[PDB]
Amino acid sequence: MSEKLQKVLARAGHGSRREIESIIEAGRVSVDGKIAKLGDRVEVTPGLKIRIDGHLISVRICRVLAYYKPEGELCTRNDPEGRPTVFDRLPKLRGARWIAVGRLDVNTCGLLLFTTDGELANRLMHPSREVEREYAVRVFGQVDDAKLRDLSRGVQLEDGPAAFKTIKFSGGEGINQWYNVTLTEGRNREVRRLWEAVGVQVSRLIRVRYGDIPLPKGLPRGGWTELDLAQTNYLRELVELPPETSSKVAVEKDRRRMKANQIRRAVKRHSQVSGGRR
RNA sequence: GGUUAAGCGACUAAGCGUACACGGUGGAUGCCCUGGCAGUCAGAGGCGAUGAAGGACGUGCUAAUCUGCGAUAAGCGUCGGUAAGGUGAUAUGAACCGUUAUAACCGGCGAUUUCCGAAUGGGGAAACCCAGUGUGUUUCGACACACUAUCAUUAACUGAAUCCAUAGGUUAAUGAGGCGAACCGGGGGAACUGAAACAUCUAAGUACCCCGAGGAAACCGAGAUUCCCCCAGUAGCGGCGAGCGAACGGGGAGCAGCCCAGAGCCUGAAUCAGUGUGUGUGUUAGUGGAAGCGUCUGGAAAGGCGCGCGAUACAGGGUGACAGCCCCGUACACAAAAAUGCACAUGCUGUGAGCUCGAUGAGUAGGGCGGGACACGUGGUAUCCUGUCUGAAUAUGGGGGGACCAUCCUCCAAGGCUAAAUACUCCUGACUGACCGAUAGUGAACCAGUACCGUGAGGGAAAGGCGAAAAGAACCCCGGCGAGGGGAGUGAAAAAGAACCUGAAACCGUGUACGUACAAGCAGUGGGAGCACGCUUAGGCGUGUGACUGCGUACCUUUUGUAUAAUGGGUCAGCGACUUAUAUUCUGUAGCAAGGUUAACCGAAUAGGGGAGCCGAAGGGAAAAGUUGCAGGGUAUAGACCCGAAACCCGGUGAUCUAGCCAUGGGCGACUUGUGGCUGGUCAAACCGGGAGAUAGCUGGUUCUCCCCGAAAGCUAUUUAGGUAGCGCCUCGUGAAUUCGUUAUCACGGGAGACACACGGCGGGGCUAACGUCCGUCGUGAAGAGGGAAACAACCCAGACCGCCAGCUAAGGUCCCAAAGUCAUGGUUAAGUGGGAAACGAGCGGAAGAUGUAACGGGGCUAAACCAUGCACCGAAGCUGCGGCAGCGACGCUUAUGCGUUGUUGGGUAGGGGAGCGUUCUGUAAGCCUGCGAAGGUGUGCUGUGAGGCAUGCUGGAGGUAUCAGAAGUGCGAAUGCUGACAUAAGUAACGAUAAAGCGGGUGAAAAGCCCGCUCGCCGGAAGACCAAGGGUUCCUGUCCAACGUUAAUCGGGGCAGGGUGAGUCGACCCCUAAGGCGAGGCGUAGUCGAUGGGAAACAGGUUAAUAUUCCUGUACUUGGUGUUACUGGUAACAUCAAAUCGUACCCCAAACCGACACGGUGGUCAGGUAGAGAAUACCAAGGCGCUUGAGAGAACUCGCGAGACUCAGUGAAAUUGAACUCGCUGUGAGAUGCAGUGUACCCGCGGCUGGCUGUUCGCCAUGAACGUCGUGAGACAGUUCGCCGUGGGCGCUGGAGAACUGAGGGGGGCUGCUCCUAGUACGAGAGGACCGGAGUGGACGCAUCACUGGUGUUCGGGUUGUCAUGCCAAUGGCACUGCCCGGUAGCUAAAUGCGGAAGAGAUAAGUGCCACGAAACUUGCCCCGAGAUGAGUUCUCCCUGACCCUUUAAGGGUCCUGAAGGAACGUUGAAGAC
Repeated sequence: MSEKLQKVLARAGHGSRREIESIIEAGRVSVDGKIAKLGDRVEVTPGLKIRIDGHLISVRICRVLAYYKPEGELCTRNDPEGRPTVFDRLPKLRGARWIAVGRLDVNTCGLLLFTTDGELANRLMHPSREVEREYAVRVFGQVDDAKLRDLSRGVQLEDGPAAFKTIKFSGGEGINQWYNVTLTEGRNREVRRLWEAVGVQVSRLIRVRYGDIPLPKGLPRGGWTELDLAQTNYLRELVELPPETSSKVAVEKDRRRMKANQIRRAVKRHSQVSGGRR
């Protein structure tokens, strides 16, 4: 089948779409010898020979991990001011990369998923799937049980009547409380904009459970967890795509707990690494 | 001798790993095969309206299949050869026939030779249904036989528009509308590979397909034709790119050259053919046919020894082991009732010669008007075909002689024919081979054009190793009247017993010996100790096992690196990606010496004979004295080192199913059903076969072994780009001069690959401002062993051929780990300096920073460090010594290597050069070996520097091999390779589209679940039954339990046997009619056909073990013929006779059928009784029957004491993973489970591994700049936050068991607040105001809490609508969630009462004095835990008298006898309470 030229050089370990167009316009990488034109499409077949600016790159398994993004980081790559991001701890791949799913702010933590294919990263964001996820809200201010039922109905926000679904109580008698709000529409930052109407200011938003992936009880900040085969096959057939039978994860169920402990050690290590990069 | 203490020290494995012997699942290899591919010497190329090829049933004395056969049904008549046997085979028995000439089998000549398929009477579904017309007939009611869909030709007869002719119809005869290969011809017609680019071109008048025919097709000469052998990869043609592509002569004759235009004198002539008979010679079925007697070994003789016959015949195979002569086949000698072919007697019909007299081919050529095909668009344009309208000549016109004009001869237009060889191999017989032997060869060696799958078509698996002869287990024992196994018997052999000759690797077990429960994470070899079965007249000699130590960052592919969180393979066995054919060029080998070579054809078939070509023989000279094959080594081209491409084109399936529109027939209003027509940008040009075993140069992959040697990094010229000329140094061969003591240098020939650089010292280059960028060889971090810096291939050191318990260096170093001065002489001796860097100030503090120490690889080090000088040891595979300096290359002594020495020595991909084996087939080789035991497989030993070969033993019992050569499907570790046989994951997960289990009895060796019986409630106008499809014996009965079924399954929906379902009034066939079709002429009429309505009848009951409305019995109605009566052939009454075929059960609303879990779709018919307006609701009635399987316990969540989930008998999985004896942290190199160093482990499990936190946006505590969608730079979509720490069984701590203590190390016992008195205070002239110590009152539950004060509370006070119990009611109790619950005692749970963490004492940092003080983290000591703490203690009561032999006489073991204290035990036990 025929595909776009800017898409083949996207997941191969180069750039995205606008960055690839800035390279083919100067006369660097070319297909079949002649200089290709922007906006065309060719048939990708395992047999072509191209050189990325005079460098032979062999371009021909999907891996999805769960990184949790603490405070003081960015979900992008380049930054005009030079703030640290999240693409500084991902391992290197041979002819592959990682594609983030979603977008968060600085004061909004969450468990992001980094996939390899660009098609699956655009299905979970579309409202056609509607996946329910769990969040942990740590309120701090004047809040009672009378305002918990008013925000569950139609409340005017600024663009659309944003509301919640189910609000429970799981302890919280000291200085803060636990208002586990369940959401399923997605959007981008739809919890802080609803609690600022009262004394609540939303100090930190931490994501707990996403869809049906079991959260490992004992995972500190600064570190990614690669999902096994039994976990990546759930979100694959959830949309349209058939499940893949080829992977890399075997058993290592005790080797995996070794992972847990040594990795808590190495998250301490990566905090040290961020300090050093400072 | 007895007791006590200390050190060393036999004995605990339910497992895992290793070796020998003994089995099984699995059936490889060797060997064996009436079956093939491919050629030659004779032949054959058929069958085709008296019924084909390919294909269901029926047929034997018999239950069935294939071949064959057709109620005259593997048999019969006539005519021939052998008569001591047969009724085909798989595959035996039972039943018959033949014996002084009626058996069977083979060949020839006749009769006979279904429905259906080209099928002709009309439809049609290849085996469903009806025959139309005309005779005879012991059967006016029954059968058989014969003739007729067409077109064309000949003859006879008849006949319209339209007087003649012509169309149509009838009869007879001849001819044939059939199917499956190769090759040839005619009419049409493709894609892909390399094309510098492009509709130029090659591939390619091709593959495939249609019709028809044939047996094969179509300036020196000379006028049947074609093919093969030559001229010839030629003379020509093309952007003269790759390609395509002729003739004469000659070398070879396996050719044979006819008839008509013919009058006349003369015919059954000469040369020949067709149709009969007779003789002679052949082909196609048969018979006779010579030649080994015996003995030893062995159960058995085809081979051995001695003596012979035979040999025109030993071509091959079978006959108990390897066969001339024991059989079946070959020389020689004979037969003709039928048919056919090649020379010859006679006969009938025959297109017909010689001599004489004549002739040598008119609608043609050329020209004019209007088109197309010949490469050429109507060109400068030749040649080929010429409709309609026209039109010449016969040396006064035309062509040819290797084509200007001219001359002479031949030729100058419509005729009719021409064999064999050569092409082609689907069928028969004989013969042949350096082809193969069940993953080979063909899809297929047997029941392979198979089981199975799909709507049809296309395409498409596995499976014999039966034995010489079936001698294929009588009887007895166990068990279930089985399966399986053990004895006996038979046989040479029984681990070959219906998986059946020999039985490997891998996987899975038993017995013996060794190691492991304190061991170091893909650890193997070596060194060393202990122990066992055979060293052995002391000899730790060898193998397996082998605690502990030392050395070493596994292996392959892919790479600038592979020790990597970057990627690939589960293993074993079998199989697997030829360097061939056809040109040219180059090299090596060998025969006449100035004839080196022939191909095809021919030949006593490789020699002889034959020179028309290719390669050469006139050099010197710019120009005007050797070659052909085979083999080996390269390039290009039919596929050519290419596993599955994708896309496009061509040849057979494209309105069938779903969803619509116009015209609708019936049954009861946008209903439903059946048929037909119209509409192809997903059934809208899917798949398979042919092209095509095509094609993407890279990606995966150039495969077994072996000796020597061996090109590159960021580059140069510099265009036009993933490329053309070209690279010093280096290789093989040749040439080779002191050129730069075996050619290191120059030239020539052959083979024809890569390309991001980075750091440090010295020397150079933007503001040496940036520790960057830009340059050179060996050389630490990435195509060079090992050693050293803790480890390795971008500065250190070294050219590593092989053996050993040898000695001596350099770099790095010398305290221990771990072999290397605890050295000597001068300095240094309190900043953890020795364990980084800049600038500023005067060898110190030295951004002097958390590499388990408040920054060396480890423990340390206050000099045990560093610099300089002098003196030792240790230091690889270098130098040296010994042995062949194994192997290769020279000189000096030597003509086919016995050298006395020295030097280069295993870095490497691609490529190139010299010396290589094993296995299989043939000549060598009918020889030799060959039952005192072959080959292969399976062990050990010996030999060899190469892959190996030779011998012997066990198993096995039938044909095998070496030397001198040559020809290939040729040595296997991976391509997710393909086939077959097998693990871990795991004896675990799972028990599902949801009515409910349990109790009793009977059968059986075994009954949780199957069968049978009783009561209430889940199913129940449908989870029911009866019709129409699909299926065509799944429904009844009996026996059996291997396979089939999600467990069991004595049941059954499984197999076998028995048992097929009564039809003129059960359903309607045939025929007629409507819509919709077909319809000879013409381009829909006349007809032929086509129904769920109209079309004679029966509504009901009884009788089955299984299926009925039918037979028996009772009653009713109608349509023909015949006989009688009545009325005038028809009608009525009575009686008698006849009336075909097909379908038929179970299933039919989800079980028996179609998607594996009714993870749904599913036409149509019947709405009973009571109540109600109706089809809701009410009596959930009757009938069919009541999830496909159990027992305890009964969280959170969910549904309403129950129903699920989790843990358990039995049965019973997949994905992933190269393989396991699954150890942290720091550090190194782009996030280390596996290397090195330190701390810590008996095996199998479960629970821990950013709310414990923050008084309110900020701080603390570490268990239009992006990331993705697609889009022909066209922009939108939506979318952007902008093993360790702990807890349980079975064990151990020195034979063993039940307690109480001492308590190493860590989280835990050291965490918080207010008031009053001391105290308007110490110090101070005032104000503000102490510190320490003591008491009391608050948070958090530190263990709690029952006298009193609360709450909760399924066995007791105490009620209540209805119902139930005590006989009924009341008075008392219990059930529908604990029906709503109203109160309380004891045990448990708590917001209140008592006690209780800030101590007493000792030791620190910071801070404060001149030893004295010293905090919430540390320590005897105030809660609590703890001896798996391997370093492992003491006391204390106890527990603790059975013996005889063998032997190497000792920490020993076995048999007979015995079973203690304590612990362990689960039918005699639930106020103990989720588990």
